[PDB]
Amino acid sequence: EKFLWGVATSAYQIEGATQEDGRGPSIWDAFAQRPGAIRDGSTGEPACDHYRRYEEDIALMQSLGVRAYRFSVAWPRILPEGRGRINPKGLAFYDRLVDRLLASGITPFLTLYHWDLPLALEERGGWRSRETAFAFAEYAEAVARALADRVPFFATLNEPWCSAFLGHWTGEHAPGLRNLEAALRAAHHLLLGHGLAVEALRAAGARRVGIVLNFAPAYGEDPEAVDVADRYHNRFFLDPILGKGYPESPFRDPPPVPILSRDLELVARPLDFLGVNYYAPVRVAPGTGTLPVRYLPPEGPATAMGWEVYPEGLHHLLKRLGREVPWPLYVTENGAAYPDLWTGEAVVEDPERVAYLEAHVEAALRAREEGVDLRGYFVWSLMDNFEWAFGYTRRSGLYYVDFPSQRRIPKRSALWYRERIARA
Ligand SMILES: [Cl-]
Repeated sequence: EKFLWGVATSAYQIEGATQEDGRGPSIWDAFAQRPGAIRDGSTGEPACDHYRRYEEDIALMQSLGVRAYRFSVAWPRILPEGRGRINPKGLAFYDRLVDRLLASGITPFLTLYHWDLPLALEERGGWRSRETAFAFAEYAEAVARALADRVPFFATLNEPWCSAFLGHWTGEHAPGLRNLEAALRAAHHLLLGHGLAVEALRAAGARRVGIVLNFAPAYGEDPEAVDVADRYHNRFFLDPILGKGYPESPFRDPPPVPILSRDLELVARPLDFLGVNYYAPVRVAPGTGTLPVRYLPPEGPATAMGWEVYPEGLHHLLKRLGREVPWPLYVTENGAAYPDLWTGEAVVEDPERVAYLEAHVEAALRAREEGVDLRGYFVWSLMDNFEWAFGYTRRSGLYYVDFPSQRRIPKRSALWYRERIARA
């Protein structure tokens, strides 16, 4: 089988067209309207204008020799109120995107939920409400019904840890809640929606179904604080998915999780793959409160995000997961933000991104050459885009995007990756 060399994006981060063609607003449209939620005061509009420029963007993928494209479908384009009414212009756009990928030799790799919950559902309680899980499954169904003839890979959710905890506890992500019980309700309904979606997907013909999780491996001098960090970030969604139930709580005095009877059996549905998102480890020490850990400074070289560059961390992570996960792994995101500047040249010099990607590729391939069933590697991202709370200030792309003209300019890392893929 062909190992999948890919690149990854998400709908709200690149599309624009936020109020075109019947698109309903999402929780990110509203969150971005709040003063100080986005550091540069920016919004999803108009991201990279990908909704009009997707031909051009696929041609960029072709010119790197990439063989797979990981993207998300915007739920609010498909069902503008989240449930019930279906907007055919929505499915028409993704239908045409899929045809073009196939005509260009590219394997579609589809994410159903990448954070853009329809605002209509959030105003009925969003992921805190059990009904949102059933709305998710109905959405998943309508997508596979239209797309599964040509899209081999569907992932239900992208990083539900961010959606639960950054979305409902630290309030850093949309909606923007700060309540641990709202977060645990959200974690449980994201998982319940995952399981219900799996059944809808298969019933509608999806061939490979999985999920994409974020791993931030924890290191430090005290094993106990390491284990608390690992339970909170690395096992809280994986263990349920694996059918081991939730891990022992990392929280002091947690509130109840609205686990209903049979929910855990629904959540632990057989999958065809696990998507691994990795960027950095975290160094921890013993800390005090609700979550009794303290997060320490990066040891040595760090990206613009202040995230430690530690390629060995990906290798170790893949070995550990290789023993524990009974499905093949895909690294569905890996990449780095550095402050790229462009002043007219035909290429944007990003030697730190080149260094970052080369070392991480060598790590992942090493895990595979030691017998991890690793079947693909995707760079976040194809191009510079809207980076959530960071707006346009953190550039992660293989292509530089000059946002005023939408011109795409290749960086050194694009040329590095093209040659990388070729040397297969
Ligand atoms: Cl996650």
